[PDB]
Amino acid sequence: AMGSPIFGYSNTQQSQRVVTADNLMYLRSGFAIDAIGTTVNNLVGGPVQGGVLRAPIALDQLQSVEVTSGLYNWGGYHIVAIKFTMKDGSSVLLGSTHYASNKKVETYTVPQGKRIKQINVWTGGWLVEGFQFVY
Repeated sequence: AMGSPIFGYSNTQQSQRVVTADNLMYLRSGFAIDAIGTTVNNLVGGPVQGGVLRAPIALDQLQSVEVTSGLYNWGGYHIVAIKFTMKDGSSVLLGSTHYASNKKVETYTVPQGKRIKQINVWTGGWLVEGFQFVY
């Protein structure tokens, strides 16, 4: 009712970012998810120097998410891919499903009438291990 569940894992360090009036979610990704934020300057995760910045997600138009996490081929357990499906049916896939094993796929629909106001991000300083929407 008050937020999404925690996708992925929650054993690393949680930071919190406020969604702006643009209602945008920014990510750095490559073979996995490196960082998550709400501006190009406040991303939480690995260092800018670690993946590369992608186009942001319009949270006001986000319908559902499909989050792939598992044993990363280069070590540990992290979120390796997120697929964002928008209200109009189009989707975008950031990260990759192909460089991890023992994989879990989490699906969740953004409830009707909710605005995503904060994003919680769990990161160990290298990759993203979990994230959560707050309404």
